Amino acid sequence: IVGGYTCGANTVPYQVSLNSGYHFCGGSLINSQWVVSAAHCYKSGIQVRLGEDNINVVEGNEQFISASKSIVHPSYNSNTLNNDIMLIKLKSAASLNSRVASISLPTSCASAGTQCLISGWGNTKSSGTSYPDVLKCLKAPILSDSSCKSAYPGQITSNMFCAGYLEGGKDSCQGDSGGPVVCSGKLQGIVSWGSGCAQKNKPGVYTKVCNYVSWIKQTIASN
Ligand SMILES: NCCc1c[nH]c2ccc(Cl)cc12
Ligand SMILES: [Ca+2]
Repeated sequence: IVGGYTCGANTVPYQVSLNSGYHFCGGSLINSQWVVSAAHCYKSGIQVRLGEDNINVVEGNEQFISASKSIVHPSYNSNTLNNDIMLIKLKSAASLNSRVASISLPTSCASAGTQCLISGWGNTKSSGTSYPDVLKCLKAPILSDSSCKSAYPGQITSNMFCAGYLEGGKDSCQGDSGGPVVCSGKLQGIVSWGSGCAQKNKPGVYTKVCNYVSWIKQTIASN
């Protein structure tokens, strides 16, 4: 997260870290057994880390649970990033509490102008590289579809939205991939892609979660 703020320990209780020997992506806990992340975060050997603040120090609220299965969206295209969503099932149910809690799925899509919270452990520099150990947060609005398409000609599908600031300086970044965009208490986006981070006229692009609720619910119901 570039241009954000330190969230505070366990203030984003649905935020997970995906770990394969090291943090490599964020995700969002949507019930005691399931995490939503980006399909571009797919790999085998995932351990889901819940209750994290400092990802390099055991602080006392963590739950580390190995994934039993990952399900990439059936229409994910890794070249265009269309349908950049994946579900991860935990081998055992998380113990839900005030610091480890699921986030609600949307019942309707959010509109341009809605204020959202984007979070993660990704790079904090728009130029250069510095990775925080504690969770970072950014409040950012959803941008109009027309401004999103104008920013990224030929690249924005109906399964994507832009959020952030056309002036630059505030964005998600490398290592935030797969993490949440939460608006009015609902998971509306997943950190997906962009041109660099925090660059002028190049806002972050996010998977439009509201298009996937039926797929998420039916997949969970049978897996
Ligand atoms: N808004 C952040 C979009 C994003 C996701 N993964 C990334 C990896 C590298 C860079 Cl430069 C950007 C990204
Ligand atoms: Ca920790």
